[PDB]
This record gives sequence, structure tokens and C-alpha cells, in this order.
Amino acid sequence: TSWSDRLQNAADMPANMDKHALKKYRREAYHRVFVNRSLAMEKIKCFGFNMDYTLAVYKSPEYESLGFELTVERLVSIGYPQELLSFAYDSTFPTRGLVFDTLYGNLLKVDAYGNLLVCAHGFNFIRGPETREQYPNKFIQRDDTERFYILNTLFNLPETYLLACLVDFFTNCPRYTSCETGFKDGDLFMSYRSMFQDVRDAVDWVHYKGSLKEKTVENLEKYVVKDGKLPLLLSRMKEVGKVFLATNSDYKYTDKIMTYLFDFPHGPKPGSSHRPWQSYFDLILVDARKPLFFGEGTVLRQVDTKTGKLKIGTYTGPLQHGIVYSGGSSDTICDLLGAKGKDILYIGDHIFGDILQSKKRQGWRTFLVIPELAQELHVWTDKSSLFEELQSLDIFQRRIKKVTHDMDMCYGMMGSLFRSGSRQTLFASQVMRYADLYAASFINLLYYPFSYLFRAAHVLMPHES
Amino acid sequence: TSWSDRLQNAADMPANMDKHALKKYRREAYHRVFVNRSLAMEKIKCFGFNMDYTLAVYKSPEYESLGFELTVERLVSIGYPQELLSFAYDSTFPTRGLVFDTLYGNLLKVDAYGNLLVCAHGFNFIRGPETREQYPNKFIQRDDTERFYILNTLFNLPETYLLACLVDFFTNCPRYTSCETGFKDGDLFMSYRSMFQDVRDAVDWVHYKGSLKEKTVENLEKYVVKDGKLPLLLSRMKEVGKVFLATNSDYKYTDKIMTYLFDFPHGPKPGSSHRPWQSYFDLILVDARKPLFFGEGTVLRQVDTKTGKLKIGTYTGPLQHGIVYSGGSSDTICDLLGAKGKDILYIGDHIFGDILQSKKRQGWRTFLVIPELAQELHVWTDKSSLFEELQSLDIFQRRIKKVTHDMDMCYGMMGSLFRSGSRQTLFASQVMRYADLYAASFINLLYYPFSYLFRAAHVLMPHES
Amino acid sequence: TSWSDRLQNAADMPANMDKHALKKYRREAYHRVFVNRSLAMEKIKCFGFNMDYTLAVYKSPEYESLGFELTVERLVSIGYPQELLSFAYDSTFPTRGLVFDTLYGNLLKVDAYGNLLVCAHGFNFIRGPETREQYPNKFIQRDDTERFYILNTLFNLPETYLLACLVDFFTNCPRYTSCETGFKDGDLFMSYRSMFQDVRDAVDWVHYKGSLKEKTVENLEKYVVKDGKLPLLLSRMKEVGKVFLATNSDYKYTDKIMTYLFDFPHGPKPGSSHRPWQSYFDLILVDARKPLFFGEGTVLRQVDTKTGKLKIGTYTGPLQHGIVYSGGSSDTICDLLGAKGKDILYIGDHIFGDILQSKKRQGWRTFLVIPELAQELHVWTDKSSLFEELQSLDIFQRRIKKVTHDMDMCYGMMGSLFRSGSRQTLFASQVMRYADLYAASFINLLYYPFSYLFRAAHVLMPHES
Amino acid sequence: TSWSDRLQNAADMPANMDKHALKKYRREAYHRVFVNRSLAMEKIKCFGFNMDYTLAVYKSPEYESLGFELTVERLVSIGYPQELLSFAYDSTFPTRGLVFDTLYGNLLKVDAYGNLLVCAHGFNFIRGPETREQYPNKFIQRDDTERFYILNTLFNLPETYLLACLVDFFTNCPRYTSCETGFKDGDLFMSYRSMFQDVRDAVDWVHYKGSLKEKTVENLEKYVVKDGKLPLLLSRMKEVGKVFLATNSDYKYTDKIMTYLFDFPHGPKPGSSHRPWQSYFDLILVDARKPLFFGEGTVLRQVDTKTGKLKIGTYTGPLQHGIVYSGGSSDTICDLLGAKGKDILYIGDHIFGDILQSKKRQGWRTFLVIPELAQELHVWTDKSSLFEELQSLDIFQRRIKKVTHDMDMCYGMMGSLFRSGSRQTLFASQVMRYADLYAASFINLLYYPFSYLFRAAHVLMPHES
Repeated sequence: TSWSDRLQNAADMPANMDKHALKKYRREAYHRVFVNRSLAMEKIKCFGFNMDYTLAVYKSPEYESLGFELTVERLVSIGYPQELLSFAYDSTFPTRGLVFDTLYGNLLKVDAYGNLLVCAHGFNFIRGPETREQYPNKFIQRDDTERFYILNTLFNLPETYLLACLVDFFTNCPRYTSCETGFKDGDLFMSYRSMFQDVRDAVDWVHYKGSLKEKTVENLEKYVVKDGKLPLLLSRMKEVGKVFLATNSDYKYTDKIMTYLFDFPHGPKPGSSHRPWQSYFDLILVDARKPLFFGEGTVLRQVDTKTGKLKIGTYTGPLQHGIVYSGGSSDTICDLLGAKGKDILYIGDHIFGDILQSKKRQGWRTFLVIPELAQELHVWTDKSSLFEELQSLDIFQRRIKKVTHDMDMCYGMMGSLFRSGSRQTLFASQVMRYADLYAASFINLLYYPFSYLFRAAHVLMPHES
Repeated sequence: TSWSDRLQNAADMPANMDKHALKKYRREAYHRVFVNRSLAMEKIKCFGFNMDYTLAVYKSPEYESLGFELTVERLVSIGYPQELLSFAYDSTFPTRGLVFDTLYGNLLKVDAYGNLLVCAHGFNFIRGPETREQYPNKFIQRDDTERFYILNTLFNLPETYLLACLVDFFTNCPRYTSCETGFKDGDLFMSYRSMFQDVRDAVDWVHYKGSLKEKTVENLEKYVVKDGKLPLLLSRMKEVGKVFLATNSDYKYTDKIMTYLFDFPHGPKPGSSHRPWQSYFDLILVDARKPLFFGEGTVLRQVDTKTGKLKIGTYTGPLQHGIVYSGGSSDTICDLLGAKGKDILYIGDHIFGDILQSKKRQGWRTFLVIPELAQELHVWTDKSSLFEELQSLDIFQRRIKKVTHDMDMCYGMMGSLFRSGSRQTLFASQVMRYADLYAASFINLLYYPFSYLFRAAHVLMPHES
Repeated sequence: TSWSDRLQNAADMPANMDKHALKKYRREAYHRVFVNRSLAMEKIKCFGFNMDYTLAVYKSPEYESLGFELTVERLVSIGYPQELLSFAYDSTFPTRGLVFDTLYGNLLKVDAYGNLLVCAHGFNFIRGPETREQYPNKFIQRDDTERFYILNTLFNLPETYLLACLVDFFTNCPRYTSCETGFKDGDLFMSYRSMFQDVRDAVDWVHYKGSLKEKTVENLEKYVVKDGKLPLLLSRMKEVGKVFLATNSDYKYTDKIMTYLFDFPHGPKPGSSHRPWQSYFDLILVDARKPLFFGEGTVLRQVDTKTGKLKIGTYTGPLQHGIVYSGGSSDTICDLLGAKGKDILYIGDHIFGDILQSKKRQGWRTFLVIPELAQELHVWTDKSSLFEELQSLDIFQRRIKKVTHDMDMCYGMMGSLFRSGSRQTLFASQVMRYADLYAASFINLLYYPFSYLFRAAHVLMPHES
Repeated sequence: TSWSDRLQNAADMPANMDKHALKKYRREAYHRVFVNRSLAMEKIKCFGFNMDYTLAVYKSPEYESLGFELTVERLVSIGYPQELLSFAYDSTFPTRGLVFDTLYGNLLKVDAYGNLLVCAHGFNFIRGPETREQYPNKFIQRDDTERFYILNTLFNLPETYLLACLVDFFTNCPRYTSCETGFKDGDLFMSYRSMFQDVRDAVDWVHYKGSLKEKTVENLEKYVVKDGKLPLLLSRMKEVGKVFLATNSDYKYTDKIMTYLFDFPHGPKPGSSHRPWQSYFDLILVDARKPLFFGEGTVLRQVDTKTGKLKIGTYTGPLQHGIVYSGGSSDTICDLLGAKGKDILYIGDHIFGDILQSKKRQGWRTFLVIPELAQELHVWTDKSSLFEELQSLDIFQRRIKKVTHDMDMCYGMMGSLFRSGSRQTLFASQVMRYADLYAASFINLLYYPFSYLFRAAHVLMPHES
């Protein structure tokens, strides 16, 4: 059972909007909104969305496997060895948020301070003492972006596995000689850094010049979660505020996906007339180029929605019914909707480019969709005895590592998104710091009343306690 | 009673090293070490120090007032009006960590997310609704370093007050016309930005080309806290590890200050022979140029300690008894002392240039000295009823603001370093995030045994609770 | 008669290698090498070439017209108005080296000091007094690369004409309103700057993602000059030195073009066995990425000449017979051929990226191919009476402008590549400064003996005369 | 006889303003203006000046020797060895425009293309074959400003000699070991680069924080050329146009120097009332910060001429009689004087920061003062037989080098400013390219009528001849 199986199972349920049913439903962890900082929903005047992995949640592992297969085929196309074709995507290996070290070719799981929690070279998981040869302080400088790449998005899951497949393949292929920083093949040297850049380039190519989007839209039931409660929630948001879309994707793709997401024989509720997806939005903006969007952005363009091409020129007019924008900046949204940052609840899947910049640069309120939480919550509640024992051992050595390994393996080979044993990951720290609210799906807002006050306990410093 | 009065009062007490006396002493908040992240003291192999406001704690308000007076005299010297000479330093106005907005000439107290807690134009404290004209989202982008300057150090306290004095003076002087971004005087326009840069330049000048250091060292009893327990603690650190000094100050000043700090008729304990201050350090490094020090640093030089000048050339030799270094980088310390970052407890007063970079760039463990905590703890414990009522009101509007104001004014006109009412400051958030340990004085380590385990409770995410 | 008609006419002639025939042939201006700085051919140990417009001279106006047509079709494809399709390339309008001013939408012909010689807005040629409204000093700052783009290459000829066509079209189309910096269409504003960037992007697209290369190689007799004397000259160069190719083009295109250039039923001389084009080169390097090539360059790769793809890895081996390189830097050439810069005569068409950087960064000797000189020499010699009269008028006002216009129009609407009347262009100054030798074709070297000393008179300063 | 002896000798002569006397006087090379590009004086509407080495020509070698002595004393003060005090300035060694190579510690004389003409390590002049070990192509990349420093100004003459003294001293001092890139002294390594930066820092310090200006103004007759014809020329310029001063120096120094330059018992002519120096200028601007001045510059300030300090604020008013400006940009001059660039003849001594940027960035007309030409012209005319023989040998090997050495030594150990033998220097090329007019003194303009047309012959390309 993948996290998207859980989401689709919940998506198939119709919405019982009786008040008591809702309050009972929201008490379950799976349908709850989690609160890092208090948020008064009645102060929210605008709801903003990205599309990918927020409105359009791609099914797992089918979508990762398609991305992986096309990326592999691209690498072979540009001259990587034929043996790459025998790879097959394995969802049990990657956890999101790992760091690829382009110097030594390792995947690292780190805490918020760059301390190493897990280190794997290919499929070989390196134990602590052996990690000290390459990481003398068991520490990396995350901000050294020339050396380290953080595989932060769900789109990075296939390449997370592919990097490990490639390091494993070249390590064990007798044509190559393993070196500290790459692989020797006579008079050719492939550094881990150049191999990584080839992988990154191929993933970009598959998304923007290859066939990934085409294959997705030709079988949307296979690749995209669909929930009849989505138009219901959006319709309820539009009753109390304004609703906008700000997506990095282009209009043609956005139109295909959003049309599928709204393709029911009804509108917001069963029995109601169907409405086009655009009618749910006060403002639609594509080609957003986030995170630059939250700074100076790009020039504001208008989409010709008949042709899918941009009209000629910078758009200087006002907000008009039916207009679709391209580029611009977050100030475009605020100006046209008459919003201030703290009036906006912005809902995204990208802990950096959506959530981090919108919070740090503009003071928007933030809702982070974490799709994998739909399954991680089940592992967390079912194996609570493991974690409880771990807490007891901490309060009370080899037992601690054994329980830590057993707990971590329930989530996969790279453990929970949020921790390794008792130590929290970088990703966990960033969620807590930048996501005011978070949940496995933004649909969980449907189960809270219009003016709900989401509450978090006040933080005190140690000397204040 | 200033915070340095509290520190000097504690400094005058002799050290009772009976174990039971120590455990009783450390339980009082004033002599305690506070813990943000657990730290096993037995894993610490090196203790590192900055000098200013750590080893050499300058007395308050005498030192701020000297800095203020000399800065004012410098501004008048370069042509500011004579009326500046009637200013006098007022310690009740500034709190550390305020942000000067060079566009609108305001001092701002902000939370960790850039939300406005306090806004003062000169000495006029602007209430919420009126702040929205200049801050529509009641929010600033802290990283806009061209516009905002964070007055983060204790050396910034005089200029924090001076900026408010200047805005007040020009606002109410009939020769000038107040504009949104500065002051008009016929055909001259002084922007708040240019006024701020003049102030910054004058503070730098007083420290590095004026008479501040000379006046300090000619009356060290007036200006510098002195504690006979300092050589005792340093001697105990050297028993279990190595000890280093890494200061931005030059050697001549460092020698004068450190000689005063160790000028007792005894060594570590009463009855023991006096030892020179340099003998307490395995490595002494001046002109450190932090924060650049924690990156590539500068070339390593050797100080001629006879003349106080740098020897000619880059120093290429090994660690030698009696050598004094200049410049270099944090890798110099690690290499020469044979330390890894997590072996080092680095003790500083600078939440950014000491603590933040040493943690983020090198993985050092950190101890933050917060001198004002010596007095803030007394206000916190004496007015706990105010804060407790505030918590109750929050859980249960105009009453909340009234109690918030009354609580804040106990600390001064700009409130507590750590909060305004129930809302934590940026500074508080940075302390929690980057200081593993913190205290009003590093001397509080004297009251914990050699292998003490400082403990902090594990953090859980909302969905993990 | 175009300049490529002249070159092809000379190309069709067989090489008479009798010494007296050669010395007689080289005395004609059309077959001469022109000398800016003295160059002893016997000191030249390596001959280097770019390919495009040097070895492969594209026929005019057929090739410009193809580039123009495909660029126009690309612009219409992305949404420019259908009327663009009625444009047709006109070789009489553009002269190479004009500057597009993206602020005001003008094409400028300038001298070496940025002084304006010609200013055209669309097809309207602006006279001096009217140019002062937009250019008060009749001067531009060439180095303001954000505002000015110098259309320096022969590949820029179609877009030089296209920019003028577009400014003319939008100016006279009643749907648009002409503004100082662009065109208004209701709520859309197309600045000249954004229009220019669309044009630049479309030209790049046609060359690298569109059909330009495909259409070229499917009719090479239509598009590429072919000269049986080319293998003869290259074979003679290889007798006395080494020969290399360093091209920005990729291997597949290079192979197609070079195979055509050598496709004769003979080798160097008639009667000799045909040899593959690669056998004429000691070193072949593609994807050169000049001008970066003459600095740090890029990593050295090896081409798999069977597949046309790059082999995997950085190439670390030595120079080998049959190997083809990709990327690298100019130091690669010098190292592998054992050459110093002044040993190399580098032959190119690009006054900046070939010639300027190779001279300024590496001290190479330079030969500039100027294809248009093949026709400009005929205009210069046939209308020498116009220029002679102009010189006399200068030595001796409205007559001077009238003769200047009449002389300039013999070359086209934008005048000679090298001057407007008595004033030299920027391009002329750059040729004199950076091209040691220059000619309409590098084939003219065939008519000089192996050890010829090309001589230029010494320069004296005014006070030295 | 130094060049300033020649200038002072000419300065002592009174001005005979009879027309025939002037035309006879200007025909002598020493009182002539030399012309690189034609310039119609009647089109000049503004005359602009820098002060140092233009209006205020410092006497040689007295001023260089003072600069040298104070720089040496500063280096010893910061810890260089006492033996530096035995150095004494030697005017026969340095020629202006040499390049210090901070990698290998050499002074280089180069041509316009970076080719090596002379190479000296300390006082050892390295012959061609031995230069190839460090300069394999006998070539340097001038634009590598991290490695090469061009000693372009007359203020650089003392440090040109000092660098050679230092390399010589450390090379031959037995305490140090000579290495390729510097000097070893046990555990200290002084690279040539760090030694150079110490020298540069000390020269800056002497000018801006040391006693150079004080010693200059306390004996201006010793250090500054004085010419009663200066107010006559400036008065004649003001009759036909506007006159401005734009100096990098501060007001207090400018006032002292300019007061001395005008201290005669008469005004423009003998018998006329004396006028203050400021009355000769329509605009006076100090602290110009050229070359940045010719770009965005700095904020415009007003000088309080009573106190010599800047008034508070940016100056926003108009041009007023008696006002003195500070900072600003070249656009300040053009705006306030109502000038376009080609209306301005700007007169300076700095081939880069005055002349180059004013020409390249603004299109000003330029007059370059070359003080050493006052003596170089005498060497050139007296040894014309050497150069004539050299030309004949070139047209017609070991003889050529022998005559080249003999000719070069007449100018000093580093030869003529303008050439080594038949090869022109970089400086010569820059003069020809950026100085429209040039002369040993700008006073030579006095001998040409108000509307004189300075003529240079038109340049033709090789194919145009």
C-alpha cells in the first residue's frame, strides 16, 4: 500500500457535510490538519495553490517509475551503457530529502545541522566508523551547493534511486575502475559530479522536451489521483475568499490536468451542474518561475487560451474574468486580488520553492502538502511501540542502534521522511519552521469549519520554563 | 541595577568547589547553564573563546555611554550640528537586536518571521494601525540587507540609541523639514539611509581609529568586569582538554585586556603562583576576521609579541609554545589542535559571527554568552505573575495589549531581548536554533562536573504527538 | 553579383603553382593577403581554423534568406502576426556590424569611439539633427550590453534585416500605437527590447533546434562554396606545420559539411587519390564553445565518431591518430600540438570570438576572413573617384555629405562594412587592431611561398614624425 | 636635467602674445600640441581639468624621492627590515607604465599586445631566452589583474623603483632563501604578491594617512612647478567657454595647491589685479572618485569652504557662484554646464582614469598631459641618428639589438615611455587610441589661436591603400 493508494481510497469517499460527522472525521490522524503555528482561518482572505503534487497528486509508484524509465532511456540515448535498461524503479529504496554528495558519490540523510544519519554508496549502507574516512566530523555543509544537491521534491524520487543504481552499476562492472571521486575507463574518467549532472539534465529533459507529460496525459487515471471532493472544497473556499492558482507548469499541460481533475458528471456537489475548472479560480497564473516569482519575478504575460501560446507583449491591463496570466511575481497576485501576505493561505508541496520563499520573502501563511504522510502516519501509529521503546532507552547502546534500524526499516531502506530513530531530519526541521499547517492532503481542510482556529502551543526558551 | 552589576557581584564571590555547594549553586537560574540541545561535556576536547563581551565583559552602562559619547563627538567633528553634544546615553531605551529600517528611519522589534512587534520613529512608538501605512503586511524582509540593519551586538547598543536620538532631533528641529525618507534643509537632503551610514562609519571609526580602546585601557576597573574565578575555570578546562582564543581584536589590545583579566596576586586558586594569561591557552589567534574565519579565512600570520606587529610572511610552521597567530581560518584551529568540530565547545557573545557560522559552516558545538540575561532573569522571575496572566488571557483583547505593555516596560522601552508579550523575538529564535548552550556568563560552567550531560527534551512534530 | 559569387568564381579556377603565375596572381587585390602587422610565415608552426564562414563559406544571399525565412516562421509559430510571412530577405539593406539599440529600436552604424554614422528606425534613415533628440551627443556607450547588441557575425545578417522589417511593420500597422520604447496594442506593450530578444531567441532556435542545418545539408551545392584548391592549401600547410580545426559546431554537422568540402574525385591535386577530410588535420576539436574556449574552456571530451555522440567521461589520454575532441580549451591545442601562441596562425571569420580573444588572451597570430571583401574590393576600386573627391573636399559641406551618400549607397543601404564616407567604422578599427592578416578568403595564402614575410609599415606617434 | 626642469624653465618665460611670436613658438616640438585625431577648437565649449600632474606638476625627482622615502619609512614601521632605510630613490631606473608580475616578481615592459620587451628581476635584466622559462610565449595577459599590476601613473614611479629594490634586497640577503614565487625565512614565506600588496598599501597610506601632503604643502616651491602663464591660459579659455575642475583630491589639499599655483602679484596678465583661484572656474568638484565618476559616480555633496568639511546631505540645488561640489558624476558637469560630451575638452594626466573612461564612457574630447615628454622629446631629437639607423637595419640581427639597447639607455634603464627600439609600448598605443591631443604641458594650448583646427591624417586600411 503506497501513500497514493491511501489518498485515492480517501478520495473515493463522498463528503458527508453534517457537522458532527466532520468533527469526528477530522479527529483521525489521516484526515487531520497538523499545526506548527496558530492560524485563524477567519483571517484568511485568499487561498492559493500550486498544481503539481498538490491539486494533481501523481500516483505512486507508477509515476516515479515512468519518470525513472524515461530518464534511463534518455541516458542510454546519449551514450550511457545498455545495462542501464535492466534497471527497474524500486519505491522501497528512496526517501525524499536525501543529499547527493557529488564528490564521493554518496546519498546522505542528514539532520537540520548537517549531521550524518545515513550514508549509502550505491546500495552499500556505510556504518558510522567507516563514514569518518570521508566525513571526519560526520557533518556536511549543506550550503555548499556546488558539492551537495538536496533531492527535496517528489519529482526527485526517481533520480534518487537512479543515482544509487548508477553508483552500484559502475562499482561492480569490471570495465571500470573505482576511484575516490568517480570511475576510470582507460582514458575516460567519469566523476560522480559529471554523472550527477548528466542525471539532472536527463530528468529536466524528460519533463520539458521528452515524453513524460505526453505519457501522463494519455493515461490520467493511471497517473493522477482524482477526488470529487476537490471542487467541493474549492467552491467552499470561494464562498469566503478568493482562490488562485500559481503553477510553474505551462498552460497546455495545466489545462489538460485540471480538466481531468474536474471531470465529474457534476459540479461542486453531486446533482449540481458541471463547471469548467477555470471558474473555480479568481486568478490563474502559469509559467510562474518560482522561487524567482517571490522576488522580482518575470514580466507579466497573458495566455491566449484558444491557442495555448503567449500573447505578444507585457500585459498591462486589470484583472478580467477569463484572463490567464503567465510569469509575473507574487506582487501581481497581491495587487490584483487586493491581498496582504498574511491574508493568503498558500498551499504547496515544495518545502523550498513554494513554502520557504513565500514565507521568508512575503510573509504568506503556508500549508504544506506532504503526500507520503498518508502512509507514514500508518507506519508511525502501527509501530509506536518501537519508538516508545526507543524513547525509554534514551532516557535510561547497541540496543538503541538495533531498535533504531528496525524502526527505520518499516519506512523503507532510507527510513522515515522525518527522522532516523530519535533524530529528526533536515526535512522535518524545515516543515516545522516554514509550514504553518501541514497534512497528507489539502482536502483535509474540508473537515474544519469556515472560521476554525488552528492552535499550536507557545514556544518557551529553556530559561523561561 | 544593570546586568553587569549582577555579573560583577557574582564575580566577587570566591569559588567553593565542594561538590554539594556546586550542585546547589547551579540550581539557581542565575548560575545555571541553559540547554537547547543535549551536550555531553565528556565528548568536548577543546574549549574556544572569543574575547569581547565573553572573557572581557564591558560594564554597563559605563561602556555604552563612552562609545556613545565618542561616536557623537566624531559626528560633530565631521559636521553634524552642535546640538548632538546635548545627547546623553540612556540605557533604558535600547534593547539589543532591533532592526533599523533605513528607508523610513524606524527601529523595529521583529519576530523570527519578520513580523513587527514594536515600531518606534525617534522616540514616538507607533501603534499597530499606523504602522500599516509604511508596513502594509506588518512585515519586513530581513534579508534585504541594503534596507535593514540588525543591531545584533552589544557594541551596537549605543548606536541603537543614537539613531533614535538623531531621528528625534531632526524631526523636532525647526531648521529641517521632515520627509518620508529623510530630512530636507533647503538644498540639502539627508536620507535616513545616509544618516545611518554616517552613524555606522563613526562607530567603526571610534573603535578602530579613535580613542575608545585608549580610554578603556586607561581605566579598566571602570569598564571591564573582573572575576578571580576566570583563571580557575580555564585551568580546569585545560586539565581535560585544550583551550584556545580566537578574537577579532588585535594583539596589543588583547594583551592589555587579558593581562587585566588575570591580574590577581594568585594563579588559578588563591595561594597559587600567578601565571601569565597566555599560559592558559594552547592556541592564541588574533585578527580573526570572523565570520570570514569560518570560511576561507585569511592568510595565517605570526605576531611578534615583543613589538605587537606582524612578522613578515605567511606562517608555515607548526604549533609552538609561545607563538601567537593572526588571521588564518577555523581549519587552522582544527588542524593544530587535532580537533573535529564536534570536539569543540566554542564560547562567544555574537549570535551570528561567532555562533551561527561556527555551527552552520563547521559543526562546532556552541555556548552563547548573553550578558543581559543576568538582569533579564531577575525581571522574568519577579514579574512571572504578569506573564502567567498573559498565558491565561491567551488561552481564554484590550486587556491582552495592556498586560503586554506592562510586562514589556519592566525590561525597558524596547522590552525584553527575548519577546514582546507572548511573541518571541528573532533573537530568541536564533538563540534557540544556533546556541547549544547559553547563559549570562560562561563562568557558570564552573558549577558543573567534568563529565556533566546537559540534557534537552527531544522535539516531536505535531503529527508525532 | 554577391561576394560569394566572386569567391565561387575564384574557387572554380584550378591552381597554377608555377612561381611566376603565383606572384602575378597575388598582386591583384582580390587574391591578396592584407597585412596589419608584419608576420613571418616561416615562424608559423601550426595553422588553426574555424569552420563556419571560413572553411565553409555559405552562399549569399541564399543562405541568409533561408535563415531569415526560418526565423520568421519560428516567430509566427510562437504568435507573431501572420503579416511577417510577407517579408522577404533583401541583401541590399543590411551591412554587418550594425548596433541594435533596444531602447529606441534603431539600427546604428558607429565608429570606433561610439559616434553615430548612420541611424535607421525601421527603413527610415534619420538625419543628423533628428538623431540628437534620442542621442544628444551623437554617441552610444557600446559596452552597455544590456541596451546595445552588435550584429557582428554573418549569421547576424538575416536578423539585422528582420529587426528593421519588424520595426517598420509595427510602426505602420494601424493595430499598434508607436511609443518611444516600443508598441502598444491595448493592454499589451511590446518593447523593442522584448521584440529583439524574441528575434535573438528565434535565430538561436533555428540554428540549434529548427531545420536550418537539415535544409543546408540537403542542398550543399546551393548553400556552400566549394573549392578544389582547399585540400591543396591544407596539404601544403601540413607539409611545413601542423593543422587543426576548432569549431563551435557539433561533430555530426561538421562531418557533413567537411565531407562535402572535400568531395572531389581527387585528393590535394588532380590525379591524386582522394583522402578523407579528417586526414588533413592533426587535431580536430568540435563543440569548442568559443570565446570561453580561450579562457578556462570546458572539460575535454572525446567524440565517438561512429555514433556522433560523446563518449562517457573526461578524456585524459594523449593525442592519437583518428581521435576527435569536444570542448576543452585553447591550452588543449597548445599542449597536444606542442605549440606556443606565436607559433599559431589562427584563421577565423569572427572578429570577436575567434580573433579578438585568441589574440588578447593567448597571443595567437590571427588571420581574419572577411567574405564581403570579395565584393567590397570591387566597389572600392570601381568608385575610387568618389573617395578621391571626398579626400579632396576634406582637405579643401553639403557637397561632402552628397558625395558621402553617393559613395555609401554603392555598397548598400547601410554602406561599406569599413566606413561611411571618410569615417571608419568600429568593425574597421577592430580588424586593424586584432587581425594580423586579413583577406576575402584564406585561400589567398596559397599564392605566397612557404617562408613569405608579410610586411606592414611601422607605426610612429605624432611627436615621433 | 629632468622633465620638470624643462617645464619650469618654460614656465619662467613670460607670454609674448603677438601672433607671429606664437606661431613661431608652437612650431618647436617642446611647445607644440600633438594630434592623434583632428579637433576643431571652435567646437569646444567647456575646458575641464584634473589637478594632480596637470595643473599641479610635481617636480622631479624631488617629489618621487619624498614619496619613496615616506613609503619606505612606512614599510619599516610595520616591520620590514631596517636595511630598507639604506635605499635611495634613483630616477634613472623607472619608466612609467611597467607591469609588475606578482607571481614571479618581475617588472615587465610590454607592447600593446602583451608581448615582452624588457624583463627585470630586481636589478637583473633578463635576456630573451631566459625569459622563456617563466614566459613561454614571451607574452602576458594584461587583463589578469589578480596577477599583473600596471604602474600607469606618475604617482607609481617611486613604487616602481621600490619593488625592484625589494626584490634585489631579499634576493641578495643571506637570511632569505629565494624561491620561484617569493622568499623563505624559515617558517615565514613572503610571496612577491604579498610583498607587492604591502607596497601598494604603504603608498596609499602615505598619500592619505601619512605625511606626504603635509610635507608637500610646507615647501611648495621645492615640490610644485609654478607658471605665471597658467592664469593667462585659463582666463583665455573662460573668454570662449566654460572651465571646470574635477579632481580626486579633497578640498583642503586642492585649496592649498591651487592657491600656490595662482600666487603671483598679478592676475591673468602682469599689471592686472590678482584674483582668487576659484574665480577661474565655472564649476569646482573635488573627491571626484574617478573612474567611477564617469559611470554612476557617487552622491553629489557640497563643500563647506569655510571649514573644509562636507555639508550634511545630498546637494539638490543649482549651479551657484562660489559653490564647491564633492563627488557626483560626469553627468553633474554636463547638466550644470549645459554641455554635451563632444563640447568638452578634458585635460588630464591619467591615461586610464581620466582619459580612457571619459572617452569610452562619455565621448568627451581628451588632452593628455605627459610630463616626461618635456625631456623625452630632447632625447628623441638628439639621438634621431640611432633611431634612423634602426629603421634602416629593419628595412635591410645582433646589430639591431645593440642599437636598440644603446637607444633605449639614453632614456634610462627601462627605456623610453613610448617604445623599446622599434617596438611601441602599451602606453604609446593607449595614448594614440584615447588621447585626441597630447603634449608635455597643457600650457602649449596658449600658443594656438582661439579657433585653431588641430589636424591628423585620415587612417586607411591596408586594402584601401
